[PDB]
Amino acid sequence: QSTFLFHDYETFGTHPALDRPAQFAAIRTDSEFNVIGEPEVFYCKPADDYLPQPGAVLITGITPQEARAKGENEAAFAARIHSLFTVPKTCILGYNNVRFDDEVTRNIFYRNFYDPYAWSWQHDNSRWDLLDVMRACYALRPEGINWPEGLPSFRLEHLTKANGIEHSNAHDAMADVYATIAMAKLVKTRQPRLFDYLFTHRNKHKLMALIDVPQMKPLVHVSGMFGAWRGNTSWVAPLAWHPENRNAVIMVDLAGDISPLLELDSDTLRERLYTAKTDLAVPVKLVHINKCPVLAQANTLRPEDADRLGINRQHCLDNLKILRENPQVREKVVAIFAEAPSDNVDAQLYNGFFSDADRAAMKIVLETEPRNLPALDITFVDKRIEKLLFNYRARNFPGTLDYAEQQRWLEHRRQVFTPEFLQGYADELQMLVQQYADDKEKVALLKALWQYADEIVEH
Ligand SMILES: [Mg+2]
Repeated sequence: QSTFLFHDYETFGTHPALDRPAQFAAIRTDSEFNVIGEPEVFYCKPADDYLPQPGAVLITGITPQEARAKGENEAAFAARIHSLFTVPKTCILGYNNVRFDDEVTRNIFYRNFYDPYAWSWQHDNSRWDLLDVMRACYALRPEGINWPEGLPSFRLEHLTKANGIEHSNAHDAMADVYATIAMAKLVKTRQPRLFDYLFTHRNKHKLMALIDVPQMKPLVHVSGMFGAWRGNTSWVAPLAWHPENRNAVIMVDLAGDISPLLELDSDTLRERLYTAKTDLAVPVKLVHINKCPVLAQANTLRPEDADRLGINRQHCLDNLKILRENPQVREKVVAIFAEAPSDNVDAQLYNGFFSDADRAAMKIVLETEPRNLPALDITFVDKRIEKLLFNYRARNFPGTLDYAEQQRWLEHRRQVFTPEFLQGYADELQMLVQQYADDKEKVALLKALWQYADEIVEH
């Protein structure tokens, strides 16, 4: 039986790799979004070589102390998430999960020896993200839904309130999951046909049928990169598959001005594209077919819709004709992408993939009891594993370190908690206490954050 697994993370910071998760919540439903089973909610204990971003703690109201008292170590934390995510025929989804939550999942799995990718495709599993579904709905078929404005806001809280959906205790994983389910139900109800279209075209194979590179056939694309002033929508034309990533296609925004593509050379274009802020400026962008982007046949954007959004159909077709009569453009664009770090092992998930041999060895690591990890006599090819293993043991199984390893771990913490870092931390807390002296609830959270810094980082 196929099902949907709505989930959400509340973290101690903004970086998917460098910050740590605080709380996780997941809810399994059926094809109609009716809850099956019970809600899953648990916390993650923070390791002793990390301090939370104060701003994040003020948002969630979750202190390191609460998380430490209620949660499990990250290895156990990951174990549970991996179980929920590996149930067959599951569509793992959330709200803005493709751009944030999934990166957290990949890093948690990475740090704790689980495959960072398999969960999203094996056993007929797949993934989706309601954020872009809301944007496509607003841009193409607005009717039946109230949209917070002075431009369209797609923050979950705003959408729920604007549509009479009870969303109290926001920024609590559990509550956000319930609100996402509510939003999904709302859209499926008020815009059934668009909903199903987006759903059935989320997978790589159905997306592929829409992309016609040789002909440069136009498509409707919804991306936050286009900007709320255009409804995050435009007409794009695929120019070529990426030279080094066959899961990426180079698209040209037909609504922009293409002269830059005609006048400048590939070196210049590359400089401007590789350093610019991602906001549509060279009218070119990449679409990763494995990240469920919103793509639809051109006619989905009716003349009425174009006018409402401000998209000049004719202008787009004019550029389309030009691109077709100027083969040299396909050359320059592909040439641009024909050319593509940290010393912290936590930030090297994307340094490369692990060979089948290392995956096998890492699998044995997962079955080995912590006490025996040191005694384990396994070969590792990838240089990252050795470092990952040491952090894994020191962070989740401290009592397992020998005397010398404890000294090394102590040295490690000293190198993280440098004088400038502690001063910056105190400066921020000082600034926040001055700003929220009144709010008895916020001051309590700030007091806790300073106490926590005292015990984990002082002396
Ligand atoms: Mg989220």
